[PDB]
Amino acid sequence: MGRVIRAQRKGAGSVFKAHVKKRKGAAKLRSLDFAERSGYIRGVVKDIIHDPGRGAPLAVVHFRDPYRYKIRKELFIAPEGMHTGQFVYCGRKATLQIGNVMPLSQMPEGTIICNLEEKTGDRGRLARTSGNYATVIAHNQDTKKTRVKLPSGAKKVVPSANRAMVGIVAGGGRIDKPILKAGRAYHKYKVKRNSWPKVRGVAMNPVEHPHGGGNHQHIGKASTVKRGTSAGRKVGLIAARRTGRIRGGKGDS
RNA sequence: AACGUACCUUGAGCAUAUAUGCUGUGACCCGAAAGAUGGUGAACUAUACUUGAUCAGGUUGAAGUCAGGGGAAACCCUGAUGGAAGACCGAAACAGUUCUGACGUGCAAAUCGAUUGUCAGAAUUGAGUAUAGGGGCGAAAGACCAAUCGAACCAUCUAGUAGCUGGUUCCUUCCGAAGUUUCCCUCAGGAUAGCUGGUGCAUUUUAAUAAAUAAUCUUAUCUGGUAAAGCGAAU
RNA sequence: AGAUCAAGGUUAUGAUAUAAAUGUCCCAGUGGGCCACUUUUGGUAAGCAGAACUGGCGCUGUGGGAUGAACCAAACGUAAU
RNA sequence: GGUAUGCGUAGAAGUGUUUGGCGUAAGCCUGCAUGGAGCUGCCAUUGGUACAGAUCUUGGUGGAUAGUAGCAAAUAAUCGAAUGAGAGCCUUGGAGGACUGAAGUGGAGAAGGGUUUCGUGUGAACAGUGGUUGAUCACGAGUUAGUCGGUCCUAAGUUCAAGGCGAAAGCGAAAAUUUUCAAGUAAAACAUAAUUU
RNA sequence: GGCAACAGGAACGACCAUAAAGAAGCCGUCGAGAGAUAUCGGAAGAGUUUUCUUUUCUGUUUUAUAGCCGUACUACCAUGGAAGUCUUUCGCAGAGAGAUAUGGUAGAUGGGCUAGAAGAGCAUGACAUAUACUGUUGUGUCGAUAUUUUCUCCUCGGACCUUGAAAAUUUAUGGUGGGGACACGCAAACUUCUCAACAGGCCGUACCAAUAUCCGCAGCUGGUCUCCAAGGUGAAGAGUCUCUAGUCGAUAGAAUAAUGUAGGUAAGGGAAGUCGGCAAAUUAGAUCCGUAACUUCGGGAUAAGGAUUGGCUCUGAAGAUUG
RNA sequence: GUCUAAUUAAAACAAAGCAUUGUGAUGGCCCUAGCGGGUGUUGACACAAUGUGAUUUCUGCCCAGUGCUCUGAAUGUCAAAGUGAAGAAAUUCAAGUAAGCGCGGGUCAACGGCGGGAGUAACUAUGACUCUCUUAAGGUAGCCAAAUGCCUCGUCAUCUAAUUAGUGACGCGCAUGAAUGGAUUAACGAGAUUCCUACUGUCCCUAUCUACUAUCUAGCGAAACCACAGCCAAGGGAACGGGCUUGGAAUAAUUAGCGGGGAAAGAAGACCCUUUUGAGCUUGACUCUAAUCUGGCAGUGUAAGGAGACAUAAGAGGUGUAG
RNA sequence: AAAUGGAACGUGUAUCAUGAUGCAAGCUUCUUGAUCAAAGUAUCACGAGUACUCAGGUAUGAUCCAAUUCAAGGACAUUGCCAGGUAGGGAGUUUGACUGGGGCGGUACAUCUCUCAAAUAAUAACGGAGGUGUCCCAAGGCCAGCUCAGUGCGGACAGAAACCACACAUAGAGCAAAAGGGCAAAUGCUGACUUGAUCUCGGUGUUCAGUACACACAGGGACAGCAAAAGCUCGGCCUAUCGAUCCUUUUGGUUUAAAGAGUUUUUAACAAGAGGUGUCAGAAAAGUUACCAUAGGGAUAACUGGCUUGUGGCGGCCAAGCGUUCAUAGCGACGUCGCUUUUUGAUCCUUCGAUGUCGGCUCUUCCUAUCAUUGUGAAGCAAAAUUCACCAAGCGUUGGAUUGUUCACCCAUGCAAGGGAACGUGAGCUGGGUUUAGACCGUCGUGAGACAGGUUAGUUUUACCCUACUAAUGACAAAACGUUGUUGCGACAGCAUUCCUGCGUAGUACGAGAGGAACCCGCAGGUACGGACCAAUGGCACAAUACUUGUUCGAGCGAACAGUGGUAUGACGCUACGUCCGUUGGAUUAUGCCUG
Repeated sequence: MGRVIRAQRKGAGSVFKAHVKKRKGAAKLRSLDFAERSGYIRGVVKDIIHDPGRGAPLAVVHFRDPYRYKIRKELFIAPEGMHTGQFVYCGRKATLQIGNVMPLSQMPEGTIICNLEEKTGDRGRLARTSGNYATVIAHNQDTKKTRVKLPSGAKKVVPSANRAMVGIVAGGGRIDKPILKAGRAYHKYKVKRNSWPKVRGVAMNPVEHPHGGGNHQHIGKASTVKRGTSAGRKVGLIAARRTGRIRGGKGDS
């Protein structure tokens, strides 16, 4: 027979969750209440708290409720320059200053942002990670449209009433310091996921991979897998338009 | 009137008892690698997680800092002070290399004794909890999953099948072979005729108180190109 | 060619018949063989293979070449000569 | 099932046998010696019917040896007194030699053991040698809590209300949808108020 | 009450509200302390004696919970206005966002005397009592010196794409209301004060805790979680050796054959031996130099290549308190 | 640093690094019998899937074959439903006709590839060259008898008293080579491959001594194994006896040793052919298979515009001799 | 699921000549506090108690108006079936056989001839030579005429050249194809004319079980075709030129069945063929396992023995010649014929319910086809040197560089280095290769994966049994006799010493000389083993004793303990590296001579 290939085991938890005991409380953007649609609000940052499992720094902040009596604590992603004791603002009437949070219809093109929301209400699921920057380069007053450039480079269209946090987001650049040994990039995957310190194909014994095994060690069967074969055959490099060296430019239009 | 018939041409079957086979299930006997449906265990071990815990003393001096000294500036220059790194030699912790040394019906279903490696981290680990049999897990050997691992482990459908091996039990009397042709995904087996044995049954002036046969020579009659020849015939 | 009368020696080569004559069970087995003489391919060849015609060995003891399944005598109820 | 007015505690079945005999042979008949309650012959039938064998199953038992193999790692035991039927021990207590060396062969804790801990008494197996003491038996006792601790809290995670699907069992399941699926709160009419997923 | 930091015997929570604690990983650290020990001296009694030794020994203790003194030690308060910069550690840390100072505040974990302390009890020995659950006498006195052969509070810094759990229970504060609340007093106070009665259920407890109680079919050199942890030499928790505790438990008295089992030396030459320099030998500690090529300029570095190293008798140096 | 736990610890693995590849959430990778889960307390400096391998230094040419996607211009294929025509009807064809494969490009840090022939230089030898053949393009920069050169004990110096080796260099290289990665590489190894330095019973060649055994004695006391079984030659045989025919021969019971013989015993051949035997495994092998892609109906709504005057209210055309 | 959307005032802007029109609009941003729990207002309760203690309500504060909780997607996802494609991810499978073992070749798997075949027939192997899966409307059917292979003489252009003529033409040709056979007014050339290459019924021939297919053959009946007739014709002149069910499918009577009865279409059936099974009596069918697990096999190999010897080591013979001459000193070509078993294949006879299979080490042994030593003889043998050849197994046949080796090839000793045996030998080792499990490389296969090609890494096991053998002791009995001495004899079996060296012999003999008798012998010595002893010397240690570290013994003796502390000397022994030793009789091969 054979096995589930090392692709296919990843959905059974017990050596494949994320080790999230020390992660720090489900960071999202603020919700749409009445006030951020109508006016604005003032909140205050009290400490900057680290997120083992990120690279990024968080942002701990609280607010006084327009409806209840208590304080209500939330967790942003860190805009750049965020000193503690900064006075944040969240509103359509809230004027642009880093790092406030304001909807797209009240800032022009040319600004950069972070923590972009696509669907107005779902509080910020776009382009927040370390060392990138949510951008908008297009306004359109016909049916309230604003095109944006994600850090992919592929520029796509979002609605305009959604919210985002103005400015670049803290953390970059943690690709340009080589981790340099097999003890730090143990701990780089101590608490992010549990991948392997990953093990190649061509010396898996060829019943428990596609590729490996043979008299030499060689991929042997060719290495461009289909559109949709039989999850999980797809170990390789899935549906590759190009392959190989790029002797040139690759940015999109 | 031609030809096929398992046909009638004055009927013979059934009812069981017996014996030998051929055939179908346990099919003479025990025997296999495996296929299945269900439950099963992480109490070594792969392995993350949780929470605990421990791992002696020693050499090498990293940035940072410290004045002395030179020079136009940039600042170069010994002296220290400082204790960082997956850094080194080493001990209980662990590992298991070469001796292919000590017992190889042990001390043992893997250990003892000399030797060797790491030893402040990819470290070492007690408990809790996940992961499941064609899958778990694997710093990848098809290792490991309870002395089992190229698929466990435990009861069944399971007396599962075998052209393949082992055994196939009392005495005398009578008779006494095969190893061949064909056919077959056969060439180690089966059917098939062959030989044999049994069962009587019909009958000879060749069977019952020859002028009729069937087998070896003769007599007669056809039948073949092998020796022996034959090149002063063919080929 | 057929039926039916007429004539017809002693039946027509030798030597026998331990008896001849047939229908079932398709009856249990067995479908691997071996050797010598001549006759004989394959090979230089062999205790090899490959055969036609017999006899034997397997089935078989036996007296004889000490010995030896086949060689040569003879094919094995119990007994004396 | 029929049968022989069948033998049988005045010895029936098998067991031995240097008593005697019949068959070609398998097998009986017979004498003696155990033995203690049931047995065979003719003729009809018949069942799981006679064994040298199956690397046969089970239970005794050989030679080698029934005394060979070997009980050789951890420095190494010793005279005298007891007592004892009897002592190289262990069983003591008297000396006094050397080990274990405080990352012990030392004192107490965990898992697992389950009566071993203790006195008293002892015969045989038990202690790969003995045995007067033993982790063996015999026979007795022996574990006390408000403070040590389980108990409460919650961790990774068991998926463990009925929204759901499956023929049902049940689900290698971040069950976040499930009138109120609120704990409620000394409370006020007129779902006690903003509150609790 | 205090200029304050905060102080005091107690003096307004019923809810709502923040804010902490409850809440730590791991590394090296100067400060103190605990006990473990070690030398010095009084004591008390034991050790040995040919010979000598004012000598080698045991033993001197005081628990929790309390009250009072109550500094190590960082951070605060008042003052004050520092450059000729200054203060401070093993470090770098510090300063007109107030440094040195002058005094104070609070944490004392720490100690030290007194409560605990019947010569408490205990212990070291005295004497006397057939002796017995007896009797009674005496002692408990001081300094010092060091250590991670260990724990502790405190202090700062260190690696780090490694940032180091939750929650039961809990304090104080904030808070609108509301309830106390007369001055000739009677008081009262879930009062967070003093103090008296009153119960606190459930079960687990003996022992081994591994060369004889576990699992290894067994009393089997085998794998088993941690805890205490001494004299000497010395780098040291090494390794050799004894005190302290405990063991002789591995079948025995005998006997000098091979071969084997392990620990060895062997005159010459020294790899020829054998698959091969593999078992095995030299080297090994520390100080003093002396260091080659190749380097990514961090090495190679203990390179190699050397010298030196007892015992005994001495001078020279490195400190603290009172100057 | 990691693994074969019980014969493989290394040249396999593991990195760090480097170029790629899908995904902007209706998502990609994926468990799923089905409902909902993992990735994800998340979001291109994150996730998923890879080939390699520090770095120092360069990534040689090729899109034919298959793998591969395509903003892909496509009559040549092409399934049901649905729509047409015949037919009394089951049925017969028609018009159709989407995705695939073919068809058109893009790509090798995707698998993998990367030739011979003659001639030719005032000696010879050569081949700077010249011609021709043919391919998707012709092994490029470097290396080498490499761990990879049949011929092999290559050809040449050196190490050596004398070296099939180890170093060097030489290239027609059976079958060297650029991330299936090429060529140099400084620091460490239970890594292999050789010559010195030290060296020693490794040996020339054995010499001896201590530790417990055997051995011998007192207790204790088994196991595999065994046709009965043991004196060899020659001959026969089933062909290298222990008995068989002739010989040689042959005097008990037994200890200490040793392994030449018992074709000694292990384990029902691990190699090997064989079963009309089965398990692993692979795609250019037979048939299917979950996932996936795709067309229709189903569930499934209300209006608009246009593309279809279809059925349909309603209008209008006629010239051959003659008349 | 908090403020959904319009409308109204609420201020400002612009235009309209104070309005309408549209808009901004209604409110917290300069600064780590913080706000909840109704005040205000209004009118009622407008009170109760009784000015007096104390009373609520609504709405405003805090705008109306309509409901869907909010966006975003919409008749598309999702989901139900069916519609085809991709789909080794995953499941079940098979992957023949024949064969001097297997592959890998091979068709010799059905099928045809010539032999192989021993004169009936029959018949063998992967024996020999081949052949076939076609081809032909004429190459068929049959009457008619007319005879070719060649070769002679010929004939403008005319040879190997054409075409006509004439003779000889026994078939030397033709006949579709291989090979045989037949074949002469045919079975050929040419010509005529036609479809018998037809329908039909059953038997018969060779394949053999006297089956089936197939192919031939003779009929009976028909319908014809040529020829005047008789006749000839049911395909190639005869030995090849080919197939069974299931169906698909025609052609068919103008045929029955559809089970209640019609009619009509469909299928269904019978009968002749064809589509098809070349592995030819008929499965639809690719790989490999160095991870592989089983039934077994000597019916079948690798290893060990065994007969055989193409191979090779191995001699004989006759002499063509060489050897200055001289064939035969030594040689011996061309050809002639013979033994061994070291290999090298052969073969498959034994062991597959296991014979531990390659080297070196240690170690006994035997063997002649003799290297050199003893005794000769030969020569182109002067001598020295060396060659030949007979007899001869007695001691001897080595120390090293690479390799894993036998050989190979070195270096050196040697006055000098020969071959061979039970594959001698793994319960004696070693494990370096080789022939498991790790792992890389080059190519070949698309790959898991092979590679008589290279790397490196890997458990090598039990004896106490019985003979065999070294050493150990020994009994009743037996016997020309006892229990027990001591002292003897040898039948008997083993048998071990060895070869060099120098000096003489002497520069002698000899030789022209050069060179040179290491001649006979005597003397001295030396190698290896062999047997022993220890005085001296080397080793090892009376672990007795002296210097000595660490710790306890209070201090002073010790060697107290560190499983032998380390060191140095060290007597008894035991030992080699040292020592002392190892020999004489009698037959008689090879041979010379003796006499005859």
